[PDB]
Amino acid sequence: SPGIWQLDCTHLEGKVILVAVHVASGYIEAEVIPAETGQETAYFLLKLAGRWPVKTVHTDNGSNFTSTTVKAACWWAGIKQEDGIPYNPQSQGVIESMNKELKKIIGQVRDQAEHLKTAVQMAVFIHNHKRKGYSAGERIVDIIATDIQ
Amino acid sequence: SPGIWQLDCTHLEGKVILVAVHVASGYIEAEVIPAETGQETAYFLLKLAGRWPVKTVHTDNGSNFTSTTVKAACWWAGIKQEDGIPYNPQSQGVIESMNKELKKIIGQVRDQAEHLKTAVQMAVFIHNHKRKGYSAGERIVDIIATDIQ
Ligand SMILES: C=CC[N@H+](Cc1ccccc1C(=O)N[C@H](C)CC)Cc1ccc2c(c1C(=O)O)OC[C@H](CCC(=O)O)O2
Ligand SMILES: C=CC[N@H+](Cc1ccccc1C(=O)N[C@H](C)CC)Cc1ccc2c(c1C(=O)O)OC[C@H](CCC(=O)O)O2
Ligand SMILES: [Cl-]
Ligand SMILES: [Cl-]
Repeated sequence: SPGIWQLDCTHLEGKVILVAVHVASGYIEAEVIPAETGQETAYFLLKLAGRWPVKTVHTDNGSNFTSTTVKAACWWAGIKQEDGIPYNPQSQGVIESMNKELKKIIGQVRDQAEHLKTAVQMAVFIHNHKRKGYSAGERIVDIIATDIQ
Repeated sequence: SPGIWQLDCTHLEGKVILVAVHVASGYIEAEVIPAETGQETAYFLLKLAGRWPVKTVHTDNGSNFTSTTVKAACWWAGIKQEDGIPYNPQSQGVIESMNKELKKIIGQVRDQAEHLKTAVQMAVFIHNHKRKGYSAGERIVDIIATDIQ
């Protein structure tokens, strides 16, 4: 499970925040996009896979799962595209709690930037650095390093 | 050493490719921007620091070093903003060769995407995964994990 990520789409301020969560660590990357499209999702995954060793992505919905644009990016980047069915019911709850936390952080920083995209990157920073004790940023590096060995 | 990054700005197709290089590993992140401005550079560094434990950035030129927008982002993200003077003359050479490699890879993928930004992300992926043996992606994780311990 060092290579497993989950896609998550949440909404704020009439815009869409696309999030990828590293399941084992809770580490995240995120971007603000005007709307979720196959193209936006494909480009996001391409970026993610160039930066971390992405083996599997649990897609956030059936449209992205079906999208030939998304499938082409997953093919290119060597990603196994999977469904995101919450067979473990706790995954729904975890994602919802993450979305709430992220929105809370965005509110806390919202005044320190004009644009939502900036606030979202500040939220990513705070989330990844927060010690819960290790941070999610520390956990992901440790998990992957262990795997490489 | 685990936290040192170098900024690098290169040009292609009338656009600017802003690159951050993790000096110890040769791992990179990059983006295409219309022009290098303080705001573009500040936003890039904010993203980078939310994703990796960025301690020090060697800025790519005096304008970004001076920029109060860049300084404000470095303050926010806890980054030590430094000059990028190549006291070790091998630095210029390494960056020049990296820029050449990246442009080579971009040409090799250029037909697999309509937009330069896509080709640049493909180039990041190829660069970071290339075994030279370990890849740059493996080296950065190993270096930081060693630091965390
Ligand atoms: C209809 C899809 C368009 N492309 C089809 C394509 C066109 C020409 C050649 C190959 C391919 C192709 O399938 N390529 C390989 C196999 C997979 C990468 C690929 C693509 C995807 C997402 C993007 C892109 C681009 C682009 O063509 O550059 O451009 C930036 C855009 C930014 C996000 C946003 O604006 O939504 O995200
Ligand atoms: C003139 C600078 C602008 N801002 C000044 C600002 C305005 C209001 C409140 C605080 C601050 C402030 O200094 N904040 C803290 C201390 C530092 C983050 C900050 C900023 C920087 C880069 C960006 C931004 C934004 C933004 O205001 O959101 O928006 C997206 C843009 C995308 C790249 C591009 O388009 O160039 O990069
Ligand atoms: Cl971090
Ligand atoms: Cl990688």
